[PDB]
Amino acid sequence: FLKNNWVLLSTVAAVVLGITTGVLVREHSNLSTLEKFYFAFPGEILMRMLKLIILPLIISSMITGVAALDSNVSGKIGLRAVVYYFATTLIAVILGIVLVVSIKPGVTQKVGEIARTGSTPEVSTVDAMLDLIRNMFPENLVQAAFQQYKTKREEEYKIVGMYSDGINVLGLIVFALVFGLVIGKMGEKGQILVDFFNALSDATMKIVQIIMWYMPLGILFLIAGCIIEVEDWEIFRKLGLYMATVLTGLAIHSIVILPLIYFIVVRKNPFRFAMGMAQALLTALMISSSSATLPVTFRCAEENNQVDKRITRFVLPVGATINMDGTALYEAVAAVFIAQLNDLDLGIGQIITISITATSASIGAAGVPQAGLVTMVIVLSAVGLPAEDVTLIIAVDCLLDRFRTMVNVLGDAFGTGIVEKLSKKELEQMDVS
Repeated sequence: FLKNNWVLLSTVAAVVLGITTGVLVREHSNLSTLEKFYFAFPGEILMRMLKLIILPLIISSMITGVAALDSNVSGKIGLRAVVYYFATTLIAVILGIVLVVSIKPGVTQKVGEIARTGSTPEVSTVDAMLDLIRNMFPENLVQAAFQQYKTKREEEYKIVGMYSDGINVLGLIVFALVFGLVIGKMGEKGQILVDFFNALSDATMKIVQIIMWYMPLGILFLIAGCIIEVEDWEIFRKLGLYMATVLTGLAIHSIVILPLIYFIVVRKNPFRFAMGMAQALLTALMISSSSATLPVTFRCAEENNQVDKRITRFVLPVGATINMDGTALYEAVAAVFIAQLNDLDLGIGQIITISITATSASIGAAGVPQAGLVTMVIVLSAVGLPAEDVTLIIAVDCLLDRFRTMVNVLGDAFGTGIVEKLSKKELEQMDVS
């Protein structure tokens, strides 16, 4: 069974051992705030090794995927992917809103009992909405690789902007799409660029395999460190009802709705397909970064489910930044919970508008240093409540952030399969013309 299955067995063993190690250390030992940071050094090294692959992999994969297809074919695949993402995001938002209202988590609990912590960021609705369009078209290609644009209101008020560290993935993806479309129609005059980017994509994909050898140790030291820096278990019991709603919504959306759509569109068993990405699911659960888990998703989808490369290379990078299913559901549930906690009554129109604004703001903060805080604040401002009540959820915002990634990755795989099957005619016809 070994060699055939070594990476998955090592990852499972490391995940099992890390929880035990972390529980034992915290229980029977006392560590200072400085000593708790040196215990997670291998995890940080793994995190900053995985962050180094995102730029070349994304750029080369997007260019290669776009340039391979014809101009007429690419638009149809993009339209299908966009429609599927939008529809399932709407479905997830609806499911989350109804689920939190039905159970009624914050009817009994009062705001006074619950403590709060964290720093609420400064947020402007229209400014944040326009910052997305600004970041879609960066002023500099080199600066876009490690900086982002932000604007703030100051002084009867003026608008001033500045650049801050953080990879701009939206602008890079848009430019890669445009460049691939341009060089795909040049014919012979762009073949050198096509070959260069194909070789770069292959070389980048071969480097992740080296990191996969060190991955189990970093995973073991990464999950143990999360169970040593936990503040206390009092807040977990004080917020147990809140976590139940989000977890139930995520589980329902992952188990019922997505396989239902997959079985309706394509006539295949949807559970073996999900099993084929188990390593990707564990990677998403631990690292909890949809962008950093991209190479593992590529390897799992292409090698284990026989999905066409020309479909993954175009769909998966796009889905790495645009899919908002987990984010939108969590934000909607948390906003309704905060509204229930305070003296606010939710009507039908209020529910509809809060769902609409949650759906819009989930994708509005597509790329932000702390996007979960921006989206919640916008929804709370829309409903009336201030941004100072977001600090209640921050105490458990490190546990529910990990669960969303696996759902997003699994849904991206399902959408890749659905889009590949939905355009089978042009995939079997472009091979000869």
